Amino acid sequence: EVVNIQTWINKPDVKHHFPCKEVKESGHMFPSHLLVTATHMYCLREIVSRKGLAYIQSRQALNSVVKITSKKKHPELITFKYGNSSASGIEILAIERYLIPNAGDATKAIKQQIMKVLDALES
Repeated sequence: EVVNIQTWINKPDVKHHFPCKEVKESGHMFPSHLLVTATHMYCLREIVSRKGLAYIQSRQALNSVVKITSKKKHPELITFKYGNSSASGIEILAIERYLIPNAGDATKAIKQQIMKVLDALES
């Protein structure tokens, strides 16, 4: 269950890597790494007492992202909402918040990857 951060960053399936902190309602902010594949976003949380290692804190399907939000006052603090979508709307089942340096680049990349899940044009 413990993983090597560098090994995971270097995996061929990983399209994007964003160092960040995961923000909790408790003022806790955990050094972390977002890894985005063609189908999922992973959050690796650093183990401060074990150099180079992390736990897989979260794994979410990109097709299950239902909202990505931020405030103008704090552009780097991104909220991801995950859950179910249908004709009637969205059902939120999980919420994760991250403080991402250069969050603009991250959110652009993640949105691009989400669109590629939907898109099987010019097959």
